[PDB]
Amino acid sequence: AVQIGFLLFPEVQQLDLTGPHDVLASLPDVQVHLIWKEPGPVVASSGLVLQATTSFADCPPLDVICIPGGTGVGALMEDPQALAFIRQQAARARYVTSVCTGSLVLGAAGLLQGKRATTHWAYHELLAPLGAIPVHERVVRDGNLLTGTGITAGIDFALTLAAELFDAATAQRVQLQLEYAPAPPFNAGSPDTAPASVVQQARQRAADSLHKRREITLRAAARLAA
Amino acid sequence: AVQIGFLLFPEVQQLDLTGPHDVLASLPDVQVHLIWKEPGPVVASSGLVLQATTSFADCPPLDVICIPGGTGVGALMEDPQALAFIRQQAARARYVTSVCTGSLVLGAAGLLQGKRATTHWAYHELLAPLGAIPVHERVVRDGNLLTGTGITAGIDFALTLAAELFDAATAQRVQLQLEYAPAPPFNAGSPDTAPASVVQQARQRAADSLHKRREITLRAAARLAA
Repeated sequence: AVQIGFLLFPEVQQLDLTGPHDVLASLPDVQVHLIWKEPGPVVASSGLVLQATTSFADCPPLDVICIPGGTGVGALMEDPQALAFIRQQAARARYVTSVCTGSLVLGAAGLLQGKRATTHWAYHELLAPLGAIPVHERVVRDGNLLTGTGITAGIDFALTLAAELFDAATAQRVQLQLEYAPAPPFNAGSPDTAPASVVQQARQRAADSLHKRREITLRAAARLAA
Repeated sequence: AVQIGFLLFPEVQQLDLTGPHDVLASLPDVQVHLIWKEPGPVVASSGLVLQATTSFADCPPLDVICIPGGTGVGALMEDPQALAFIRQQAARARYVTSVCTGSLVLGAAGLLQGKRATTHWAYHELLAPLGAIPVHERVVRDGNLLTGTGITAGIDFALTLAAELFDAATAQRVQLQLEYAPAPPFNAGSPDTAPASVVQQARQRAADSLHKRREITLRAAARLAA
């Protein structure tokens, strides 16, 4: 059975995780794990309560690891237990993936050094200090690393993973079973397509968070420099 | 505060719910409820454990009600307590919505009689016996009823609801904050675009479920005829 693991942490953006989870859980011969320091409740940034299924120590060797994003990324970037677990699993995983600001956690773990990667548009300037080559594309692959942008990036890249782990017909069947054919009613999902006034509002709303994450990123980079 | 409620039931397809939940929970002055017979754990069809936040009796009057789909829809179609709750809330709600096979629950509750509606492609033949005018479109509106197809239909229609409850700039801001710009790597999300061989596989995999739901639908229609 293919072993797929998601890191589940306080203040996660739950859709970053629950989207790819439902897609990948639809495949045959897959086991999906929700990983934290111990099994039990973990609260997402919206207040939704999820349940971790396994601890770091008990998690099996993973074929796929996925790091979601969210408000809670700042704490994770300085959590030595979580970063060590990610490094251990990434060493043998076939795929190391992230959604949105989850790539900043991969960066803090040292896994983006010299690698092409993306992250959420408002935090993209934090990739270079973590050693990455920043790329402004929705899905960026570099070897076995796959970083994606957008709250539903993991739905789309989960179909890619399905095709590579199984075959294209299997990925197509899952897409059809889920009737997955999105059609957003607005075209404001990128700073390059949204109205300038909307970009301004979104930027100011993110400013305090970006400021705090600049400080965290510099401490995380100092640890990588040692 | 706008009151938004999702029905959370055993064997729900969790993404049908968790997608619109994360979008709508991002709006100001909204309270989101996960409703079942009592607060506590509810297991989705994938094994993911969610937590209902309120009972039927304690739920406030809702401005928006959303019925997700999933395997568990068959039991709900013959659950008189759940159907009565849905009817009560739909009477005063500004919007009555569903995702995927959730529209079959609205049908069992009598809320599709004479109304245009859609549902999951493999179960679409069950709409007419529940009194609906079946429509093969991804989002179908009829008055204050909005039925959508696809595991992520609620993400897209949540942006529509945001624009109507607030304004277009608010919907655009949420889309940008979430960097929501999907781009599926395959084009098999409809029986009209998927390869015929994939459609066949998906149809045979759904056949036992469709057979059981034909039986349930006929009993539900008999109750509406009384």
